[PDB]
Order: sequence, then structure tokens, then C-alpha cells
Amino acid sequence: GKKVLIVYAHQEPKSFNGSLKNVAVDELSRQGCTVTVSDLYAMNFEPRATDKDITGTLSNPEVFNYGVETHEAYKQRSLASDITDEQKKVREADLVIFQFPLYWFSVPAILKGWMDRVLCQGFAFDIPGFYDSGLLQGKLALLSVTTGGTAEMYTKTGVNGDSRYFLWPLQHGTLHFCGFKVLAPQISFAPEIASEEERKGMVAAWSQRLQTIWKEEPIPCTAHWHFG
Amino acid sequence: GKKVLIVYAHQEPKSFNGSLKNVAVDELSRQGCTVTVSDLYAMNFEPRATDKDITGTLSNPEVFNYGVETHEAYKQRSLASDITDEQKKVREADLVIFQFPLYWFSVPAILKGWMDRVLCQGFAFDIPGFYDSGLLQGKLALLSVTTGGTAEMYTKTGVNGDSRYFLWPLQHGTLHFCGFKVLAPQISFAPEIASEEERKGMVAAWSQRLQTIWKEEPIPCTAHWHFG
Ligand SMILES: Cc1cc2nc3c(=O)[nH]c(=O)nc-3n(C[C@H](O)[C@H](O)[C@H](O)COP(=O)(O)OP(=O)(O)OC[C@H]3O[C@@H](n4cnc5c(N)ncnc54)[C@H](O)[C@@H]3O)c2cc1C
Ligand SMILES: Cc1cc2nc3c(=O)[nH]c(=O)nc-3n(C[C@H](O)[C@H](O)[C@H](O)COP(=O)(O)OP(=O)(O)OC[C@H]3O[C@@H](n4cnc5c(N)ncnc54)[C@H](O)[C@@H]3O)c2cc1C
Ligand SMILES: COc1ccc2c(c1)c(=O)c1c(NCCN(C)C)ccc3ncn2c31
Ligand SMILES: COc1ccc2c(c1)c(=O)c1c(NCCN(C)C)ccc3ncn2c31
Ligand SMILES: [Zn+2]
Ligand SMILES: [Zn+2]
Repeated sequence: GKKVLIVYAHQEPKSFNGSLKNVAVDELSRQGCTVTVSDLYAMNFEPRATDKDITGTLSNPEVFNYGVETHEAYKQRSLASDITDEQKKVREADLVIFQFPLYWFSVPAILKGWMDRVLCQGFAFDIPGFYDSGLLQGKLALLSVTTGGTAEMYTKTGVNGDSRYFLWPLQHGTLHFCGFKVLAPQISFAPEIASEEERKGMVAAWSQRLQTIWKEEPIPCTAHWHFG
Repeated sequence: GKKVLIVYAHQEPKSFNGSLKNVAVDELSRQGCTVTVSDLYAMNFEPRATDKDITGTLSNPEVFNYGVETHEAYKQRSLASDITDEQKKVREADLVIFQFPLYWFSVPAILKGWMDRVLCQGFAFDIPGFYDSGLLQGKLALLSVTTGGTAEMYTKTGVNGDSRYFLWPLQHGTLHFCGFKVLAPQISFAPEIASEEERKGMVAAWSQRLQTIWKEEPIPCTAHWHFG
């Protein structure tokens, strides 16, 4: 009985991202999984890390330090409820899928804000308690990314460099840091210029992969895997 | 008679980041440069890429495509005023300094939002204007980042990998792509754990570097620079 959270970052339900999110919901639901989706734009999710994220007395009201104050607020249970709502979803999930279009070799800012605000010290990691010792150990994560650039542009000898290069801050710096094991990324290249049949093939490839997702092992989330 | 824009992303004026920003203002002003600062948190800068970024009639009101709509709005002068205000500052600038604490191997979401929303097609890049040919060619950009991790953690074989690894999406995927020549990053490692004299040393290095910033040559912003 597996639980899945999909954190979804696209403005348009009819988009290629919307279709990938929906096929994931359909297929995981068909399998009998418990499925939850955080539709960040529809939630008008707050991306900014501010003192509003702490709802009670600050430990140093003279000089605001976001990391210190959110860590303390997590322990005291005085974080803003939008954050703790997301933490509950993550805590319960066996697998977290992130579905998003690549923006500037990274995640859209609304999703960056989810990472910044939800993955606070005490919840996602501690010092010590990170990388293999991260607090979300035992959980799986998977990035399902769409791009403007073609697969060929995203090779070692391409203009954009290899696709694994841009995965490093997300897979290693964020997910592995918090203790997740990382499943191989799903990258759907350049749907805007793909043919209708090619688009349909990309969506079907994702649905098909999800059929056996619970049999997969994570990647070795290392510099070598990313950079060779 | 050089013009500088500083895009600043910290919540707290008394922070190490705040001090680095003020030192830059003081020193560049002293030189007689024209200086502008976009204090993103103080501006409550909007990070989310949404249909509110277009003020005109949408080019396709049935299916919302952020990239297409903003490209068209740029050309028709119908982008939201917060975006066009930032574009004016960038257009006039000879150098753009980004001052920020590293969040998840990247920029804080509020600054990611500035990148997502300000650097639109038609303004910062186009077909064929990208990388060396990007539309902001002639301009210089510089990342001034502070970290939680020590320099030793940011080595090739260290836990975090080389600091150059996380710079790739920002320096190459973003700044170089838009035509910026990228000056060497200013990395102020672990100020929270540095001693008082080490902190003063890091600030002094920055102020001193700023004295001769106009004599610098851009880095070769290549995959080899970052990973080789
Ligand atoms: C701010 C910004 C920054 C960006 N930075 C980068 C970058 O650094 N690198 C990069 O490579 N790209 C970048 N891009 C491009 C971006 O990644 C792509 O535009 C995006 O991934 C396309 O996905 P989409 O869901 O929006 O496509 P869509 O435009 O929604 O989809 C394309 C087509 O697929 C169709 N479609 C939807 N569902 C189906 C279906 N089930 N079967 C058949 N077709 C279907 C749609 O109708 C549409 O015609 C950036 C874009 C923006 C706006
Ligand atoms: C959401 C989040 C994600 C993060 N992700 C990462 C990550 O992926 N990798 C990583 O390495 N770190 C990460 N960090 C840590 C973060 O990068 C550091 O905490 C930040 O860079 C510290 O900079 P600061 O300006 O906030 O330091 P501050 O705490 O504000 O300053 C440090 C000290 O220097 C002092 N100081 C200020 N001005 C001067 C001055 N003029 N001269 C002498 N001392 C001065 C201050 O008073 C303070 O005591 C993350 C933090 C958060 C909140
Ligand atoms: C790193 O390589 C990059 C960097 C930034 C990019 C893109 C690629 C990019 O491809 C892209 C885009 N593509 C689709 C164009 N037509 C097909 C709709 C649309 C908007 C937009 N805004 C920023 N970026 C955009
Ligand atoms: C990738 O390496 C990472 C990733 C995420 C990190 C950090 C490092 C990090 O150092 C850090 C942090 N440091 C100061 C805490 N102590 C030093 C007071 C505070 C908050 C916070 N939230 C996320 N992260 C934080
Ligand atoms: Zn890793
Ligand atoms: Zn480059």
C-alpha cells in the first residue's frame, strides 16, 4: 500500500506537463496507490522565505535569520500552516514525484519556494543528519522534467552540456541532502517541437514506466554519476 | 561613466549579505559609478510566473503558454510594470551583480522568480541571439554568493562537490545564455562559522576586488571551466 505525492508546477491544465501529471495520477490510482497532488500555481503557493513563515515570538527579533527562526519554529510547532500542510504530505509519502518544465536549468520559482520553505532544518535534515543521514531517509524522489532544448543540445558536446549537469543541485544538493534515494529522472525533451505522435509516445513512455516504478532501484547520486 | 545594477536577495539589512551589498554600493558610488539596487524582499517582488504578468489581451486565451505570452507581451509593450521596471534597469546597466545566500545549491526563490520573469524572450534572448550572441551581449554579470558550507566541503571530492558544479545553471544556463560575459564569481564561504577577523577579511576582499572590477576579463564560461 504505497503513498505518492506529486508536486506539480505548471500554470495550464492542458499543457504537456498537465498531461504527464494526469497520467501519473491515473496510473498510480489504477494500481491502488494513495495519491496526493500539490498543484502549486492553483494553490497560489507562497515562494518567498520571509518572517511571515513564523507565527509566534522570534528568537532574535532584532536580526532576522530565516534558517535559525524556521528551525526553532518547526520544533515549537509555530511554522505557518501552508508549510506544515506540505510537510504532512511529504512525511506520509513513500515516493515524491516533481513534475515541472525546466526554467533556467532549474525548477520554476514557485517550486524553488516549496523546496526553500518546506524542507526546513529539523524536518528534512539536521546538522548532523544529512545526505545518507538525512531525515527523509527511506523515501524515494523522482524528477519528471520537460524542456525546450532537444536531447542532442543536452549532450556533453552540445551547447547546453549534458542533462545530468543541471540535475546536480536538485538531485544531490536538495533531495539526496535530505536523505531521499533518487530514482532515475524522467526527461521529456522538447515537446513543443516534437510531432503529435512523438508527444503521444513520450506520455505513453511515462505511463508505462510507472507500471513498474516500484521495482526500480535508485541511482548512485554521486559526482561521478552526474559528471563522469 | 559605468552603470551597475545590484539585484539583492536577503531579508535582513544587518546580514553578511546586507553588508556585502552596502560595501558594493559604497565603493562603486565612491568611484563615481551610477548605482541602482533591486532589494527584492523589500519590494515584495513577485516570484511566480503567471498570467498576471501580461496586461493586454492574451494571444491565446484558451490555453496559457507563459513563454509565448510573455514574448508577445514584450514586443507589444504589455508586460506588467514590475517586470518592465526591472528590464529598464538591466537595459541601462553595464554590470549586474547578484548578491544572495545560497539556497539549495541555487538562488533563493524570490531571485529565481526575478530570473524567470525578467529575462523573457525578446529581451534577454531570441532565435538566434543566445550564449555568445545573447541579447544582453556587451554586459557583465557577477554572482556574489555566501554559503553555509565550508570551502573544504565544496571540493571536487568533498561532500558537496566543487562550488563550480552548482554555478553551472546560473552562470552558463542563465547568464551566458542571455549574452552576459561572466566575471569570476565572488564566493564568501561560511560566514556564520568564520571568525570575526575572517569575516572582515572576506568583506575586505570584496571591497578591494570592486576597486579594480573594470579591469577584469570574463571567465571562459564553458563546460570545461565548470567540470574540468
Ligand atoms: C522562464 C522560462 C525558462 C525556461 N528555461 C529553460 C531552460 O533553461 N532550458 C530549456 O531546455 N527550456 C527552458 N524553457 C522552456 C520550457 O522548459 C518548455 O517550454 C517546457 O518544458 C514545455 O513544456 P510545456 O508543458 O509547457 O509544453 P506545452 O506547450 O504545454 O506542450 C507542447 C504541446 O504538447 C501538447 N500536448 C499536451 N498534452 C498532450 C498529450 N497528452 N499528447 C499530445 N500532445 C500533448 C500541447 O497541446 C502542446 O501543443 C523555459 C521556459 C520558460 C518560460
Ligand atoms: C532555505 C535555505 C537553503 C540553504 N541552502 C544551502 C545550500 O544548498 N548550501 C549551502 O552551503 N548553504 C545553504 N544555506 C545556508 C545559507 O547559504 C547561509 O546561511 C547564508 O549564506 C549565510 O549568509 P547570511 O548573510 O545570511 O549570514 P549571516 O548569518 O547574516 O551573517 C553571518 C555573520 O556575519 C556577521 N556579519 C554581518 N556583516 C558583517 C560585517 N560587515 N563584518 C563582519 N561580520 C559581519 C553577521 O552579524 C553574522 O553574525 C541555506 C539556507 C537556507 C535558509
Ligand atoms: C538554457 O536554454 C534555455 C534557456 C532559457 C530558455 C530556453 C532555453 C527556452 O528554450 C525557452 C523557451 N523555449 C520554447 C520556445 N518556443 C518553442 C516556444 C521558451 C521560453 C523561454 N524562456 C526562457 N527560455 C525559454
Ligand atoms: C547543500 O548543503 C546544504 C543544503 C541545505 C542547507 C545547508 C546546506 C545549510 O548549511 C543550511 C543552513 N546552514 C546554517 C545552519 N547552521 C549553520 C546554523 C541553515 C538552513 C538551511 N536550510 C537548508 N540548508 C541550510
Ligand atoms: Zn547525491
Ligand atoms: Zn557558459
